[PDB]
Formats: sequence, structure tokens, C-alpha cells
Amino acid sequence: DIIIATKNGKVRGMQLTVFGGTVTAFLGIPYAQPPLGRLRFKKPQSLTKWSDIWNATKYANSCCQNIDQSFPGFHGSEMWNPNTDLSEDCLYLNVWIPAPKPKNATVLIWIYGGGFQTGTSSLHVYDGKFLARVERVIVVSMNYRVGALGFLALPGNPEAPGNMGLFDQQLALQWVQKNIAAFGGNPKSVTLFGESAGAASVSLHLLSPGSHSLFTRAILQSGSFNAPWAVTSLYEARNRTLNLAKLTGCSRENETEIIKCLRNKDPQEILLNEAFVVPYGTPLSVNFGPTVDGDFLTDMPDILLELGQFKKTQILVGVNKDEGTAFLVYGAPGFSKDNNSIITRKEFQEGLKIFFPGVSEFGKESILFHYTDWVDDQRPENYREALGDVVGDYNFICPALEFTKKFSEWGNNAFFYYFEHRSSKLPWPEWMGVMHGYEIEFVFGLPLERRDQYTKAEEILSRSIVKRWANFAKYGNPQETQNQSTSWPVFKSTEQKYLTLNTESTRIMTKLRAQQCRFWTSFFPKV
Amino acid sequence: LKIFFPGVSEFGKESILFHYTDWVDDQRPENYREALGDVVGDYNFICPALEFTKKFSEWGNNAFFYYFEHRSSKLPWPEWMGVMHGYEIEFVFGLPLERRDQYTKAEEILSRSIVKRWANFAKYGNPQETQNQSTSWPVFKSTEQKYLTLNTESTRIMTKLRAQQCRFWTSFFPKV
Amino acid sequence: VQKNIAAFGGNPKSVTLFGESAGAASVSLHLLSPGSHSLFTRAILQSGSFNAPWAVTSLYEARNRTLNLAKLTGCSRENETEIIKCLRNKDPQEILLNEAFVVPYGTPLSVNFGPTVDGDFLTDMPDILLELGQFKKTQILVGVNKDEGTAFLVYGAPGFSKDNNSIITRKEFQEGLKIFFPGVSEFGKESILFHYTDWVDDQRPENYREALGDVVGDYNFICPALEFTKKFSEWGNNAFFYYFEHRSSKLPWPEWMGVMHGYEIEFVFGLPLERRDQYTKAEEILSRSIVKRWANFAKYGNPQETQNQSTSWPVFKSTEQKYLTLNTESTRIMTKLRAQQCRFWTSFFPKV
Ligand SMILES: *[C@@H]1O[C@H](CO[C@@H]2O[C@@H](C)[C@@H](O)[C@@H](O)[C@@H]2O)[C@@H](O[C@@H]2O[C@H](CO)[C@@H](O[C@H]3O[C@H](CO)[C@@H](O)[C@H](O[C@H]4O[C@H](CO)[C@@H](O)[C@H](O)[C@@H]4O)[C@@H]3O)[C@H](O)[C@H]2NC(C)=O)[C@H](O)[C@H]1NC(C)=O
Ligand SMILES: *[C@@H]1O[C@H](CO[C@@H]2O[C@@H](C)[C@@H](O)[C@@H](O)[C@@H]2O)[C@@H](O[C@@H]2O[C@H](CO)[C@@H](O)[C@H](O)[C@H]2NC(C)=O)[C@H](O)[C@H]1NC(C)=O
Ligand SMILES: *[C@@H]1O[C@H](CO[C@@H]2O[C@@H](C)[C@@H](O)[C@@H](O)[C@@H]2O)[C@@H](O[C@@H]2O[C@H](CO)[C@@H](O)[C@H](O)[C@H]2NC(C)=O)[C@H](O)[C@H]1NC(C)=O
Ligand SMILES: *[C@@H]1O[C@H](CO[C@@H]2O[C@@H](C)[C@@H](O)[C@@H](O)[C@@H]2O)[C@@H](O[C@@H]2O[C@H](CO)[C@@H](O)[C@H](O)[C@H]2NC(C)=O)[C@H](O)[C@H]1NC(C)=O
Ligand SMILES: *[C@@H]1O[C@H](CO[C@@H]2O[C@@H](C)[C@@H](O)[C@@H](O)[C@@H]2O)[C@@H](O[C@@H]2O[C@H](CO)[C@@H](O)[C@H](O)[C@H]2NC(C)=O)[C@H](O)[C@H]1NC(C)=O
Ligand SMILES: CC(=O)N[C@H]1[C@H]([C@H](O)[C@H](O)CO)O[C@@](O[C@@H]2[C@@H](O)[C@H](O)O[C@H](CO)[C@@H]2O)(C(=O)O)C[C@@H]1O
Ligand SMILES: *[C@@H]1O[C@H](CO[C@@H]2O[C@@H](C)[C@@H](O)[C@@H](O)[C@@H]2O)[C@@H](O)[C@H](O)[C@H]1NC(C)=O
Ligand SMILES: *[C@@H]1O[C@H](CO[C@@H]2O[C@@H](C)[C@@H](O)[C@@H](O)[C@@H]2O)[C@@H](O)[C@H](O)[C@H]1NC(C)=O
Ligand SMILES: *[C@@H]1O[C@H](CO)[C@@H](O)[C@H](O)[C@H]1NC(C)=O
Ligand SMILES: *[C@@H]1O[C@H](CO)[C@@H](O)[C@H](O)[C@H]1NC(C)=O
Ligand SMILES: *[C@@H]1O[C@H](CO)[C@@H](O)[C@H](O)[C@H]1NC(C)=O
Ligand SMILES: *[C@@H]1O[C@H](CO)[C@@H](O)[C@H](O)[C@H]1NC(C)=O
Ligand SMILES: *[C@@H]1O[C@H](CO)[C@@H](O)[C@H](O)[C@H]1NC(C)=O
Ligand SMILES: [Br-]
Ligand SMILES: [Br-]
Ligand SMILES: [Br-]
Ligand SMILES: [Cl-]
Ligand SMILES: [Cl-]
Ligand SMILES: [Cl-]
Ligand SMILES: [Cl-]
Ligand SMILES: [Cl-]
Ligand SMILES: [Cl-]
Ligand SMILES: [Cl-]
Ligand SMILES: [Cl-]
Ligand SMILES: [Cl-]
Ligand SMILES: [Cl-]
Ligand SMILES: [Cl-]
Repeated sequence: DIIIATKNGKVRGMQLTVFGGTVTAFLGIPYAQPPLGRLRFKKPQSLTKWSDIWNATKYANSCCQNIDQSFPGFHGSEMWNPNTDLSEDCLYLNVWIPAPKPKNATVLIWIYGGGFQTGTSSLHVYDGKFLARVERVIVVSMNYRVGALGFLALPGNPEAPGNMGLFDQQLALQWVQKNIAAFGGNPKSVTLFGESAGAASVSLHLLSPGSHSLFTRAILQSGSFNAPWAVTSLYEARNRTLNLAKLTGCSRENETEIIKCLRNKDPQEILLNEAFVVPYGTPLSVNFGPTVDGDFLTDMPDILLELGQFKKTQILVGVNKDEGTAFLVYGAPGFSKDNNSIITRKEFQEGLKIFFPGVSEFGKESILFHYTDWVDDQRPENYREALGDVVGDYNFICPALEFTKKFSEWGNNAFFYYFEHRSSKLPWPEWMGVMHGYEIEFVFGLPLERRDQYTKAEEILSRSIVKRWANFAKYGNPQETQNQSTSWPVFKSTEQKYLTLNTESTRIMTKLRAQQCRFWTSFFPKV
Repeated sequence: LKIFFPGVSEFGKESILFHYTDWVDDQRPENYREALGDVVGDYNFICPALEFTKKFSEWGNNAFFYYFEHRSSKLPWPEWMGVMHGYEIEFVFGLPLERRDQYTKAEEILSRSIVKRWANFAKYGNPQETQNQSTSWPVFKSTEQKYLTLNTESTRIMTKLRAQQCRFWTSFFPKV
Repeated sequence: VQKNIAAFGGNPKSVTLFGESAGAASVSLHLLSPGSHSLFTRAILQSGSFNAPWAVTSLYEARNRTLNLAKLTGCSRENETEIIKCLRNKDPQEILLNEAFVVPYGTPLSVNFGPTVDGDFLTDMPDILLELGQFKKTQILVGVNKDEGTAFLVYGAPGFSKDNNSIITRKEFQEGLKIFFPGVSEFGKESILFHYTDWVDDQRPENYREALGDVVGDYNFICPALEFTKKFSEWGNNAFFYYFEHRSSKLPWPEWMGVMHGYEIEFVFGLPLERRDQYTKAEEILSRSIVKRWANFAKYGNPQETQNQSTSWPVFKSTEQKYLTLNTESTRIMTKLRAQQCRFWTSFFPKV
């Protein structure tokens, strides 16, 4: 029986057997007042003392959210859906620590993604026990509020100021600063890591003065705040808060009374209407996301990035080879996960209208022009592949590269990767390639479990990624120093070197997607 | 090894085996097949060509290095033999420009680009394709050792071809 | 020392660690250990460093050896703590008597029980900490003696004796490799033989004798000390490297063993300054100069002798790799000590 005294109370954990060793897990420690009733839509409030022993032996509730129902019964989608009850009472975190208890272990804090509308830290692919066992780091992960309940904004109004889910994250970071030493952790060696909206989050913590003393270093997997989906404009946010009000019968004029009315609706009514606050939007649109609130975010983040107003530290950033393909089977005509989705020119153009809805005809023609000058006129998969690259370059790759360039220009070491291994177990079809989300299981070391159907080469790849991530967290340098590995060079805005991650040959390459990103980053923002 | 290195000591041959058989997976059936081909190709062609180019460029002259990795669609040898010795020649001489002759469209484009780069090298000392938004071919210098890959898909600038293998053949192996 | 040396007239902010062989390896681990960082200023490493092959016991070696010691003393249990409690009731002599046998193949000099990655003093494998710059940023002075390996040869290598000139044959050489590299493959040992036996003259009788000593000294001391110094200087700090090549006039070991492991120490501690004690005048001058350079290093971070028209000691940088030779005749600046040998031990041999 292992009991740790925290600043707010005792917590009891449980022992896990991992690779013939032991890991101690504390699942579901509360870190804030449950944001219920009058606390709905507000910043998270500090948690007051308890005097008994809190049993942290099961994952806690996941935050309320609309789940993915486009592929019922299919593991490729359902692996991302919440696996604990949904509840507004969801502000909990998880701690995995090595056994025996470490003396001053580096701490990895995971922030899940899911478009700021979904996600939970209890997913199988985020299980921190392998990292704790294999690299003797402490892994922490938190639930934070998503969708309108986490990001509804009336800027300036503390009844619904925006960015609440980011403040949830920030309060979990504070909890680690105050408490992880009792667990054997070093609060001066904390690395944030996250994927998709979790990476965008990590990048906003680099920008937020309130987060600067709460962590050391940062890892951004397939996301950054400058991605086009990651920050909601204050005009978008007001229109959407107001549309949600009308849709729920809560239109008022004392702005605070819209909020009080929204506070009496059941979670289900709020969730049901979230999808429709945007005139044109898909199962994946970021209806309620981060905003410039004047608190967490003091200015438009593109300005802060460009002018060097961010935490000066090392970053590790990267993207997967086929980021865009996942999005195509949620609406683009002609696409299906159950066939090879050979689409025509007309379907391609229709697909652009779905992914770029309020873009001019000329804007969409310019995309088509830049992605359809083929090397062979007659390859049937031309348009299929182009649409996926369009979506992936615009939404993930070019923003991640621009973030890394702009961040490194202020003097800090940055390391960039390109993950191009397709999991042997991937349940999605081969045409979707190296999908968004599917590096995570390598980062968390799932292929280290030989019982679990991965190949030997995937075991070696995950082992190497785990070591590089751990070395980055501990030492600020993502090398594998012992096994004659390719050395990972720093990314500099001139040479733009990056490391490819695959089972065969790991290589140093330069200027990823050079011609594509000049289109998205330089020209396209004008249209 | 005994056939390809006949008057080499037992230790010499063991050292080749040591440097080419530390597998990424113990159990891939083609491990030894692929290793023997790489042994023969690195010793006899690739490492000497790279060493020549380094030593020649060290005296001040522009050098350009390529790595040809396209397997001809018409190749009559089996797939396991890959991008064989001799089989870039037909691209250099422009045979795939003859549409009547069973090559793919991508091979026509590749041969056309190689022919232009060779011709530009002969005429101007610089193997660029300047008109069709092509990857620029950097000079090979003994420090950075940049080279151009030639294939139908994506033509890329890479660095330090066969670095670990050639340190074996060029630095150690001549001692045995 | 931090808490008490001021009462003795000492400056706790000017503390230099120095040590030799396992003591130098220790000094180098204090550079790596966060708990030691505020306890000293500067460091001197004489014939050792933690990256030497004998200096850090693997956690797998260490468990096997703790368990073998348990069986050998009748303390095998399964509550791990109860092995220890049982070991705590044995007499010191019983523990000591069984230490030698915890390793299947080992000599009077093997490091049966050494430093380990304990997660406390040592938070990670030290080679990783060195390579990634995780160590105390300060000046170091590092060096080695010309014949580090010879001492080990008379503790087991066949054909060797301190009481004759130990001319050994090829077969004895190969046998000697098996003693010094016991769990190394046949190919590994052949590769050592290949790199150390391409003679300048086929027929010099002492060829194999000299080669075996250089094998042992380069692998165990010189190449690790040079690699430590390169890797440490790459993070910005001044490092100074020496090569001690004076054979003590009083040395009781035979001349063929040369400038042995351990035999710079008496010069460092100034024993030849005692004229009553049978050293030559040149050895008095050499010890006096070494003592001044060591003291200047401790006090000022710079091992010069500034007053007597001495060779200036350059910093060691990973590009030029300059080092200072220490001898009674002529003290010289040289470059890239053991270049070809160390490329073998440091780059190739760890693969075998
Ligand atoms: C938080 O966890 C603790 C401990 O959790 C356990 O610890 C590990 C080591 C394993 O043993 C796992 O089983 C658990 O994870 C919880 O403490 C348990 O509380 C129960 C109460 O339900 C206790 O069990 C029984 O013990 C007493 C011994 O005297 C019995 O007498 C009790 O039965 C009585 O119930 C009647 C109620 O009026 C009473 O009048 C009768 O006379 C009857 O005898 C009791 O059921 C025991 O203290 C713990 N259980 C175990 C297996 O150790 C703690 O409850 C958890 N906190 C929660 C759930 O909020
Ligand atoms: C800002 O919101 C208005 C209103 O949105 C409508 O009402 C909401 C409650 C919700 O159900 C939305 O889906 C509705 O669209 C948007 O105005 C609508 O725009 C569409 C197409 O442009 C049009 O067909 C509707 O008739 C409009 N409805 C009204 C009431 O004007 C408006 O487009 C939003 N602004 C932006 C920039 O998207
Ligand atoms: C691939 O499938 C899409 C999706 O169609 C659905 O899923 C299929 C696997 C099958 O079960 C169909 O019955 C389903 O309707 C096909 O897209 C449809 O294409 C035709 C015309 O092209 C028509 O039925 C619909 O308009 C399309 N439906 C959607 C949702 O786009 C597509 O044609 C298939 N492509 C190939 C190459 O087989
Ligand atoms: C790990 O230890 C085993 C056991 O060591 C033996 O028992 C000890 C108490 C001690 O007396 C040692 O000297 C013994 O050797 C090693 O296994 C032995 O290996 C040798 C040669 O390889 C063999 O002849 C013995 O029969 C083995 N004995 C047993 C009990 O298995 C083993 O080699 C050690 N591991 C390593 C990597 O050295
Ligand atoms: C040098 O001496 C070694 C050691 O032999 C012992 O010490 C000698 C000084 C002398 O007192 C001997 O009687 C001792 O046995 C000699 O090594 C021996 O060599 C012969 C065969 O070569 C044989 O007696 C033993 O196998 C060896 N013993 C050992 C312990 O190695 C060596 O031959 C002498 N070399 C020279 C050049 O004189
Ligand atoms: C509130 C929620 O989402 N989940 C609860 C959980 C469920 O409500 C319950 O399992 C029915 O679905 O109930 C938890 O608490 C239980 C107590 O009500 C009771 O003492 O019986 C159980 C004893 O084992 C248990 O403690 C749970 O099962 O953990 C609490 C959880 O938040
Ligand atoms: C734990 O370690 C602390 C020092 O942390 C160091 O600095 C930060 C920035 C990281 O880079 C980390 O890896 C370093 O070790 C000490 O100040 C503290 O006293 C230590 N505490 C315990 C209990 O060991
Ligand atoms: C002793 O000297 C102290 C200063 O030490 C200085 O700094 C360290 C880092 C060394 O380089 C040392 O040689 C320097 O002199 C003073 O702070 C202290 O007050 C002094 N105390 C007495 C009693 O003189
Ligand atoms: C109405 O608006 C005023 C002014 O902002 C505010 O003080 C008040 O709390 C709001 N609600 C009510 C019920 O008065
Ligand atoms: C390095 O290789 C060893 C086997 O030689 C393996 O056990 C270990 O997991 C590897 N380490 C990393 C970090 O890949
Ligand atoms: C360049 O492209 C044109 C068509 O746009 C083609 O006809 C020509 O052969 C190409 N030239 C080279 C050198 O590849
Ligand atoms: C036996 O093992 C337990 C568990 O580690 C430990 O608490 C105990 O002190 C050990 N010894 C005895 C005598 O119980
Ligand atoms: C320098 O030379 C003088 C004599 O000229 C001698 O007494 C002194 O010991 C020497 N000092 C050093 C540091 O060698
Ligand atoms: Br948006
Ligand atoms: Br070799
Ligand atoms: Br050892
Ligand atoms: Cl690609
Ligand atoms: Cl077309
Ligand atoms: Cl590219
Ligand atoms: Cl452009
Ligand atoms: Cl094999
Ligand atoms: Cl290569
Ligand atoms: Cl080599
Ligand atoms: Cl010498
Ligand atoms: Cl000989
Ligand atoms: Cl030398
Ligand atoms: Cl060599």
C-alpha cells in the first residue's frame, strides 16, 4: 500500500506490473473544484483540503463532449472515444511514477488533443506506465474541459471569459509544481508534450506569461497555435456564443444573463447545439476553441510569435506523413475507408468546398493549380492523394514548420521530425497512409509490449523514439547516444534540417514541403 | 564472401560479415541476400566513386554526385536485384523518350530530365534543369557531401551517402 | 570540508578534487553528480575516468554479483532485504573472502564491486550524461602515464615476470588477450591483434611484450582519458592534458615496465623535494615544477609555471588536441596522443 501526502490531502495509488518490474499509478487525483452549477464556464477554482485518503485507483470521469459516431463498432474511430463516464465533474489528473520511487525524476506532462472539442487522458494510447517503467520518468496527464463548456467566450466577462480548458491545463501544471516533489519528481525538470489540439495547447503555454514558470521544455506533435483551426477569432467566438444562445432559448441582452440561462441547461442540451453554431461545419470543426481573452492570451498569438514574445527554451516539433487523410472520410464526396477512394477532378473540387467553405472561387482554384500539376496525367489516385496533401499541408505541416522557424529565429534549439511509419496494426486502409494520431502509440511505448502484435522493427522504432523523447525532456537534446544512431541536428531557419522516423533508415533531410508551404504560408493567407 | 574476396584473410572476411550483418530484425529471410549485394556494390563501386569525388573536389573543382534509384519498368532481371549496375545507361541515352518502346510516362519524364542535365553539364559545366521547377543540383564538397537522387517520384538532396559503410571500406579494409 | 575547513584557514569556495586511477574515476563522477556540484570548484584526473571500461559496473553485472556473493555465503533468500540482513551478520572476513569469486573470469585486479547507476549519486548511465553535457561546468586537468598497462601483465599474463625481461611469443600474446578480454569474441581479440602487431621490424624480440602492455594501457586508461577530455572540453570549459613519461630513478619494478601506472603520484605529492630521499636533482626539479602547476591549477584554474621560463601549457581543444609532456629532459607540446590506437578503441571496439 503506497500513500503519498499532497498539499491538499493524502492519495492512495496502486501498483502495476510492467515488463517484469513495477510502476505506481495514481489515477484520478482531483486538481480543481468541480466546475458545476454557478462554476460552469468559469476559470477553474482552487481545490480545498480533504482530510481522509483519496483513492486514486481508477481513471476519473471524462469531460462532456460529443463522441465520434461516424464508424460505430470500428476500432479505428472508437479507440479515440472516451472510455470513462462523461461528466462536468471531470477536472482530474493521473500520475505514473517508477518503482522504486525515484529521487528527482524528470516529469513529462501529456496534453491530449481532439480539436478542443473532444478527448480524455484515460485513453489506452496515452497510458504513461511504459514511459515510467522504461525511462524512469514521471508521467502526468490531465482532463481539461472541451467544447463550449471549456471554450465558450464573451471576452472580458468572467462568467464566460474564454480559454477555460487552457486554464484547467494551467492549474494542473501548478498542481505539479506544488506536489510532484512528494512523488519523487523534479518540478524544475517538467516537459509538456501533446498532440494535435494538445500540441496547439503546448504552444500556447509557451506564449502565456502565466504558464512560463510552470514548465521547462516543450514537445509539439502534429499541431501548433498558428494552425488555421487552432485559434477562434473574437468575432467568430461572439457569433458562436450568440448562436448557441438562440439555439437554446437563452438570448438575452444583459450578457451575463445569457450565461446564467446557459448555466441552467443540461449538459446534453449544450452539447447537442454546439455543432450548429457554425453555418458550414463538419464532425471535426473547432466550434469552440482558444481565443484572445486578454488573460491567458494577451494578444493575437501570431503577433507574439513574430515578435519573439514567448518562453525561451528548447522545443521538439514534428508531423506525420499523411496528416490530412483522416479528415477525408468525414464528409469529402467519393471517399470511404472501405474502398480505395479513387476520386475525380469534380470530386476533388467538391472536397475543396467542404474543407475551405468561406474561401473565394479564386482561392480554391489556386489550391487546385498548386496541387494538380501531375508527374503523370493518368495515375488514378492523383486527386485522392492531392486532396489529402492539401488538407495535411494547410492544417498541420506548413503551420508546424512556420512555428519552428519563427521560434528558432530567437536563438533557441529546435528539433523537427517527420514521422513516416505506418503501424502494422493500423485498422484504417492503406491508402490513408501514416495518419494523424498514429505516432502517439510509438511515443508512449505501446510496441514495447511484445504480447501486443507489433513487429520487431516497430519495437526497435518505439524504443528509439522513447529514448529520444526522454533525453529531450531530461537534457534538452533528443539523441539516442548508445546504439550508433543518426544524430538529430538542430533546426535552423536557414538550413531547415529535420529527422525522418521510420523502421528502415532514419535520415537527415532539409526543407520539408518547401514548395507547398511557400504557397500556404506566404500566398494563401492573402486570399 | 570467399568467391568475391578470394585471397583475403579469414579475419578480413569476418570483418565484412561483422559490418554487414548487425540486423535491424534477426528474422527477415532476405537479410543475407541483401547484405551480400550491398557488400559487393559498396566495395566495388559506391565507396570508390565517393572517395574519388571527395579527393577530386578537394583541389578546388566543382563536382556533382548522383544516386540513381529507379528500376526500369522493362527490366528483365528479377525484382530482388533492384536498380542494377548498367541500367541507368538507357535513361542517359534517352531510350525512354521513344514512346513506341514500352516505358512509362514517368520514365519518359525522368529520362528527359537526365538528358537535359547531362547536356547542360557538357555544354555549361552545371547539371541543372533550369526551366521546369526542378530540384537544383548542389556541388559536392568534402565537408557536406551533398548528392542528388534520381527517381521518377521525388528528386531529393541528401548527404553523406553510405557514410558508415564507406568508412569501413575506405579506411579500415585496405589494411587487411 | 564545506562546513569545517574555514575553521582551519581554508577557503571552501576554492576546493580542487584530485585523485588517481579509481580515485580519478571518482573525481569524474563527482563532476557528473548533482549532489557533489556545490562541494568543489575544479578537478584533476590522474590515470582514470568513469568512461574507462573497468570503472562502472552494469546493473546486470551488479545484480549477478550481489546474488553470487549471497550464494557463496549461504545468504540466498528471496525477500531481497533478507539477503542483506543475512549478509549483515557475516564477519568482514567472510564477505572479503568471497568477493573474488563473484565473477566467473577475473584476476587479482578485477573491479568486482564498483560504481553503478543507482538513481541517486548517478541518475543515468554516465556515458549519456557526458555526451549530452550534463555535468559541472569548470576547468579540468587530466593525464596519463606512458606505460599504464605494464603493471597488469605480471598479475596473470603467461610468460610475464617482474624478475626477467618477459620476452613473450605470439601465442603468449594471444593467451594474454584472453585473460584481459575474457568474454570478448574471437573476432574481437583478432581485431586487437591485427591493430597492435603490424611491426616496424618483424624480428624485434620484445614486439609482443610491448604490444600487450600498450593494448592494456590504451584500452583501460589512455583512450578513455582522452575521450573524456574531448567530450568535456566540447561544452566550453578549459581542459589541460598531460602525458607523464618519467621513470622514477628509485622504481623497484624492472625497466621493461617503463613509466608505470601509479608512479606519477610521488611527483605530484612532492616526495622528490626531500633531498634526503635518493631521488636525482632532475627529479627534484620535475617534482617542483609539477607541484607548482598543480597548485596553480587549484588556485587559479591554469596549470602554468610562470616564473622559470617554462613551456606554457595550452588548453586541450577537440580540434587540435594539444597536450604537455612531463619529463626531466625537455617538456614539449604535442598533438593527438595515440591517435590511431584510440580510433580503434573508441570508435570500432565498442561495437564488438
Ligand atoms: C479507499 O481504499 C481503502 C482500502 O482499499 C483497499 O486496499 C487494498 C490494499 C485492497 O485490500 C483493496 O481491497 C482495496 O483497494 C478502503 O478501505 C476499505 O474499507 C472497507 C469498508 O467497506 C473495509 O472493509 C471491511 O473491514 C472491516 C474490518 O473490521 C469490516 O468489519 C467491515 O465490515 C463491517 O461493515 C458494517 C458497516 O456498519 C459493520 O457494522 C460490520 O460490523 C462489518 O464488520 C468492512 O466492510 C476496510 O477498511 C477496507 N477494505 C479492505 C479490503 O482493506 C476505503 O473504503 C476506500 N475509500 C472509499 C471507497 O471511499
Ligand atoms: C453568424 O451567425 C449567423 C446566424 O447563424 C444562423 O443561426 C444560428 C442560430 C445557427 O443555426 C446557424 O447554423 C445559422 O446559420 C449566420 O447567418 C446565416 O448564414 C447562412 C449562410 O451564410 C444563411 O443561409 C442564414 O440564413 C443566416 N442566418 C441568419 C439568421 O442571418 C452568419 O453567417 C454567421 N457569420 C459567419 C461569419 O459565419
Ligand atoms: C467508395 O465508396 C464511396 C462511399 O459510398 C458508400 O460506401 C461504399 C463503400 C458503398 O457501401 C456504397 O454503397 C455507399 O454509398 C462511393 O461514393 C459513392 O459513389 C457513388 C457515385 O460515385 C454514389 O453511390 C454516391 O454519390 C457516393 N457516396 C458518397 C457518400 O460519396 C465511391 O463511389 C466508392 N469508390 C470506389 C472507387 O469504389
Ligand atoms: C552470473 O553468475 C552465474 C553463476 O556464477 C557461478 O556461481 C557463483 C556463486 C560463483 O562461484 C561464480 O564463480 C560461478 O561461475 C554465471 O554462471 C556460470 O558461468 C560459468 C562460465 O560461463 C559456468 O562454467 C558455470 O557453470 C555457471 N554457473 C551457473 C550456476 O550457471 C554466469 O556466467 C554469470 N553471468 C555473467 C554474464 O558472467
Ligand atoms: C620469465 O619468467 C616467467 C615466469 O616463470 C616463473 O618465474 C621465473 C622468474 C622463474 O623463477 C620460473 O621458475 C617461474 O616458473 C617464465 O614463464 C614460465 O615459462 C616457462 C615456459 O615458457 C614455464 O616454466 C612456465 O609455463 C612459465 N610460467 C609462467 C608463470 O608463465 C618465462 O619463461 C620467463 N621468461 C624469460 C624470457 O626468461
Ligand atoms: C458518478 C459517476 O460517473 N461514477 C461513479 C460510479 C457510478 O455512479 C456507479 O458505478 C454506477 O454506474 O460510482 C462510484 O461509486 C460507488 C458508490 O456509489 C458505492 O459505495 O458503491 C461502490 C463501492 O465499490 C462505489 O464506491 C464508483 O463505482 O467508483 C463513484 C463514481 O464517480
Ligand atoms: C533536484 O534537482 C534540482 C536541480 O534541478 C536541476 O535544474 C533543472 C533546471 C533541470 O535541468 C534538472 O535536470 C537539474 O537537475 C535541485 O535544485 C534540487 O535540490 C534536487 N532535489 C532533490 C530532492 O534531489
Ligand atoms: C575567502 O575568499 C572568498 C572569495 O573566494 C574567491 O572565489 C572563489 C570562487 C575562488 O576562486 C577564490 O580563490 C577567491 O578568493 C571570500 O568571499 C571570503 O570572504 C574570504 N574569507 C576570508 C576569511 O578571507
Ligand atoms: C445585469 O447587468 C448589470 C450591469 O453589468 C450587472 O451588474 C448585473 O449583475 C446583471 N444582472 C442582473 C440580474 O442585474
Ligand atoms: C540498444 O541496443 C540494445 C541491444 O544491443 C537494446 O537492448 C536497447 O534497447 C537499445 N537501446 C535503445 C535506446 O534503442
Ligand atoms: C519541361 O516541360 C515541358 C512541358 O511543360 C516538356 O515538354 C519538356 O520536355 C520539359 N523539359 C525538360 C527538360 O524536362
Ligand atoms: C520482507 O519484504 C517486505 C516487503 O518489501 C518488507 O516490508 C519487509 O521488511 C521484509 N522483511 C521482513 C522480515 O518482513
Ligand atoms: C625556479 O627556480 C628557482 C631557482 O632559480 C628555484 O629555487 C625554484 O624552486 C624554481 N621554481 C619552480 C616553481 O620550479
Ligand atoms: Br475555426
Ligand atoms: Br575492424
Ligand atoms: Br567490470
Ligand atoms: Cl512524402
Ligand atoms: Cl486531369
Ligand atoms: Cl517534400
Ligand atoms: Cl507560389
Ligand atoms: Cl542470423
Ligand atoms: Cl545510406
Ligand atoms: Cl569501422
Ligand atoms: Cl610513447
Ligand atoms: Cl611475428
Ligand atoms: Cl602516440
Ligand atoms: Cl581502425
